[PDB]
Amino acid sequence: MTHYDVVVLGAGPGGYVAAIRAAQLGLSTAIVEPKYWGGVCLNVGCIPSKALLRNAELVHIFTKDAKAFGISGEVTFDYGIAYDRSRKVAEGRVAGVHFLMKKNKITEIHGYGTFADANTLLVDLNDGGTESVTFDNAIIATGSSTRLVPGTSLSANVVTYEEQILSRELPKSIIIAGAGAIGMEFGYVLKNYGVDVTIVEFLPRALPNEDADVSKEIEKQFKKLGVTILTATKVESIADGGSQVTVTVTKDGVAQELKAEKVLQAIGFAPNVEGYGLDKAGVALTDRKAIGVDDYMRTNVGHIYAIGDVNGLLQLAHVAEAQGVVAAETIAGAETLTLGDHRMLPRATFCQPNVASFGLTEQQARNEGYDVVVAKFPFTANAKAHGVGDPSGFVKLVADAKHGELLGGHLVGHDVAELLPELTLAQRWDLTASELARNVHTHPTMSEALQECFHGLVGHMINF
Amino acid sequence: MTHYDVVVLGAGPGGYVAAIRAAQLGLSTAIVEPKYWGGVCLNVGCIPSKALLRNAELVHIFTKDAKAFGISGEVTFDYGIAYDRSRKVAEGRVAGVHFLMKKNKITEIHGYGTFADANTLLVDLNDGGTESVTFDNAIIATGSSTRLVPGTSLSANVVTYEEQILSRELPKSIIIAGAGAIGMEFGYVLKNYGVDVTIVEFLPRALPNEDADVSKEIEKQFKKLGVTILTATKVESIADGGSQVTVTVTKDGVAQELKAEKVLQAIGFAPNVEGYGLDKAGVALTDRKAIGVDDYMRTNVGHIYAIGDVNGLLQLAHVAEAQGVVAAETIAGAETLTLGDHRMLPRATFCQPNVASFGLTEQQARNEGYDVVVAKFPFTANAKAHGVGDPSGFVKLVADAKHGELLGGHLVGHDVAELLPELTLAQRWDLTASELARNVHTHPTMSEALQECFHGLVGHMINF
Ligand SMILES: Cc1cc2nc3c(=O)[nH]c(=O)nc-3n(C[C@H](O)[C@H](O)[C@H](O)COP(=O)(O)OP(=O)(O)OC[C@H]3O[C@@H](n4cnc5c(N)ncnc54)[C@H](O)[C@@H]3O)c2cc1C
Ligand SMILES: Cc1cc2nc3c(=O)[nH]c(=O)nc-3n(C[C@H](O)[C@H](O)[C@H](O)COP(=O)(O)OP(=O)(O)OC[C@H]3O[C@@H](n4cnc5c(N)ncnc54)[C@H](O)[C@@H]3O)c2cc1C
Ligand SMILES: Cc1cc(S(=O)(=O)N(C)CC(=O)Nc2ccc3c(c2)OCCN3C2COC2)c2[nH]c(C#N)cc2c1
Ligand SMILES: Cc1cc(S(=O)(=O)N(C)CC(=O)Nc2ccc3c(c2)OCCN3C2COC2)c2[nH]c(C#N)cc2c1
Repeated sequence: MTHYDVVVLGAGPGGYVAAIRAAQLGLSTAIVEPKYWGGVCLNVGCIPSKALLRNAELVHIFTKDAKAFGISGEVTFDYGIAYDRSRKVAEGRVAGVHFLMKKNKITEIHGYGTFADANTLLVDLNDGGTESVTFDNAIIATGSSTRLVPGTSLSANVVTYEEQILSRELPKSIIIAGAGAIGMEFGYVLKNYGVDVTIVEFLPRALPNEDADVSKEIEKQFKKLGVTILTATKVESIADGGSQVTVTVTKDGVAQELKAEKVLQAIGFAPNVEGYGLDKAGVALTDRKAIGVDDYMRTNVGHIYAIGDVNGLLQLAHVAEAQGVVAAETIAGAETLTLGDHRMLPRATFCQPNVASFGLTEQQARNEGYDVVVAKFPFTANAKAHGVGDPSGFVKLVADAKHGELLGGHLVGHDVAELLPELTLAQRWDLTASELARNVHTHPTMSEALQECFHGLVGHMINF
Repeated sequence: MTHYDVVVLGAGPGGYVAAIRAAQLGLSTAIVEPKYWGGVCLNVGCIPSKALLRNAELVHIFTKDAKAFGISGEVTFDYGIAYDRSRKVAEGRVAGVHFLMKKNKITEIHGYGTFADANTLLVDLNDGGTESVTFDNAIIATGSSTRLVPGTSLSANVVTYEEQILSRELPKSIIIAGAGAIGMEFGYVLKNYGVDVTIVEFLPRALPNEDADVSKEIEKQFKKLGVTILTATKVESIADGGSQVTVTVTKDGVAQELKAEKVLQAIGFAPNVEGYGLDKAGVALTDRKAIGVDDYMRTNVGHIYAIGDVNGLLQLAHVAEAQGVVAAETIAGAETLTLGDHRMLPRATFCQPNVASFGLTEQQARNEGYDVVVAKFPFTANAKAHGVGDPSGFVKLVADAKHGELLGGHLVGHDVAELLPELTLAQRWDLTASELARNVHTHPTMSEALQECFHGLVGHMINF
């Protein structure tokens, strides 16, 4: 029965960053985690899947583009090796999280935590014992779980992201339910390694959260690659017959049966809020079953905070990091800044070409009452894009006319995920298109296409 | 005879961008160019060499890293195809420059221009005639030429960048004189395609303009790749015997003879200031034989301007673009902003790993009297760098302590050239480490290593 200044529940990107920041500000800190050090992101999420996406990108060059680059010979690819490497990359970052806990003198507690009241946590230890832990403040960072198509269930041939990304062998065909970011990245990896792929989306666009021009471009690329995308289609039933799975879908009111060897459910994530005594601590849920928080990540209980995917605001790893810093600085009384409108935070999809965006789409800005100026620059006019061998996609910026303040930005192209930091820095600190248009960009880079769209917003695009 | 508001001499990155900007501001414009539309950059410089660097990067993956990525089979590479592609990329951008001239109603004049006085230009036409052209203002954008090792001369087996980049065949061995950016990129391409390469630098570091930590890292990578770099060595003589070239060098006062099939002279560039009547117009040269200019690119003659490599300030294509915009806005009387200290402008080297930098090195900032705070973050702590398969290099930021204003930045790693725009935007508009440290970066990207160094400058690096 020991006492800490701050206990952290869960050790993913939000939880372990918050604990470090609380250790930097002088608070005595403990972190409780039963399974994944590094949470979903480092163990079965962002990190391992980027390693697999890199492999898939090279298969797609060393086969589709071989003649163009002067590459000859019979080249084969082993997916087993790609899997072996993704697990070594993951293991290397988990070792990093343990080194960081040790460096900062954070007490790791290996177990599953449950609130006994507003200041007491009862932990069930992995080693078989029990531990009690009183605190002054607590940070809940327990993540989310996979949401299932209503009526269906998991089974041998119906799986979630976790069983797929840990499979060393591939199926002959697969149906992916959901055209979000995670679904498109599994489609992209599996199609490049010879799997027959179909993606079923309920909304009429793939990546329905992106600007409509971005959805149209990415649906064109995926069709070229050979993936079949069925939009405006509803999954009704999933039946696992052992040898194959029959997925019944409806579109335009007509029933249709698809078939594959596997089905991947990837329609979304529900916060984890059950089983660890949130009611004993008095913490209140929202109407969507998330933990409600204010702008400083504080729940309805004054000393309890909730960060990351468990509050549902925006379920990305860097958002969870930023929220944990706010939470920790708020507990210590240090200088902090709120994140603000979570629509302005960046996000990306890491198929090739990448998709990267922030802020409002053109249509969201018109519906909210701004005076909208749009500038669009294609990568066929970018010298670097031609040199790399992939000149597709574009840059599209949305701004307000009265001063030229940035409202959003939407990029599709080769590695565009790296080009967002200039844009979000200008939006957060109130730099206009006039200031941005004066920043000189190294030639030749993909980032020069940003400079061209800055000039377009002030009224004189030069190179297009 | 015919009169224009503005005549532009030379049609490279500076000249053709200035003409477009002068066309946008309402001035009637003519541009005189005998040979290269797009100048050195688009025809035999930046653009074609990036296409060759991309090819070399893929040879280096599909041979050195094949086993790690699960790539098997006998793979051969043809350098002839790489050359064919680099010439198709170049031709495609030259067609772009002509389309832009047509769109903006700029009069192209195909010939070599010579000043007759302060307002008259005599042009010798490629078609064989002569033309006279009076102007109100003139922009000189005539570029630079290769500088030769003192005492040596060009010949069959001793060449400059222009004859090398236009060679479809490769030599068995080559000695590159000069370890600047252009020399290292030719070394990198030729070594990956099986050429035996030696690079002789007079200064004691490779890339002597970079921060010493960047030079040490890049000399390690090149040694690993198999290139021999001789630093603090002086080229004395070059003798072309027909079958081989004997290069006599001295280091520590001891004479030594090297041998190769070819020698590439790549020690620098001298502005072009002879032969086209700069003395008839009254334009004054500096002591280094450049055209002198003030902060608005104006020569000692009130209506004549000089942009790009011909003024010698910083010989890069994007600098030439930025100067042409200033020049054109100054002639039209439009709102303009000077570029300022040219040391703050970004620059990059496009071998793999890239080198990217801006501003002052750590040692330059100490010698100039600042209170220097340094933050260094390695890419072995970057999750994305591990996923791509190249976790080498680092990020190093130099700042001033009193407010945390940025003084410089120095990056070596995979595609880091794209990460400079956030840094130069903060330096030009006076954003401190405190503001930068609040910008959220998409996870996982190479750019997160910037965010870590921002935290290091304000005193709390989290992930390392
Ligand atoms: C395939 C895939 C790819 C993704 N790719 C990206 C990407 O490229 N970029 C991106 O930004 N995001 C990506 N994500 C999302 C990212 O994984 C999550 O947004 C992130 O992990 C959320 O962080 P968190 O710490 O809030 O939650 P988690 O990472 O889920 O952390 C929760 C942790 O708390 C533990 N826990 C739960 N209950 C308790 C309890 N009672 N006591 C103790 N511990 C408990 C859990 O075991 C878990 O380890 C991806 C996700 C998936 C599935
Ligand atoms: C191999 C190589 C790689 C390079 N890579 C890069 C890179 O990655 N990034 C970068 O920023 N820079 C790079 N550079 C440098 C870049 O090419 C130059 O900085 C740039 O071209 C300078 O632009 P400019 O328009 O001032 O000169 P130029 O491009 O040389 O333009 C001068 C033009 O004027 C014409 N001209 C000359 N005299 C007259 C006259 N009397 N009348 C009419 N026309 C005339 C010439 O024919 C020529 O076409 C590279 C250079 C080389 C050689
Ligand atoms: C010095 C330098 C040179 C280049 S550039 O070499 O790429 N170039 C000359 C531009 C170009 O090509 N424009 C163009 C213009 C027209 C077209 C077209 C392309 O594509 C095919 C189609 N058509 C036309 C449009 O109706 C059909 C740069 N690009 C960027 C960026 N971003 C910065 C930059 C800086
Ligand atoms: C959520 C998340 C996760 C990761 S992370 O997965 O990469 N990770 C856990 C950090 C890490 O590994 N630190 C580390 C710590 C130690 C070490 C080491 C590495 O390398 C090998 C050597 N040693 C130690 C140092 O003495 C030997 C992130 N990195 C970035 C950036 N930039 C942002 C980011 C955000």
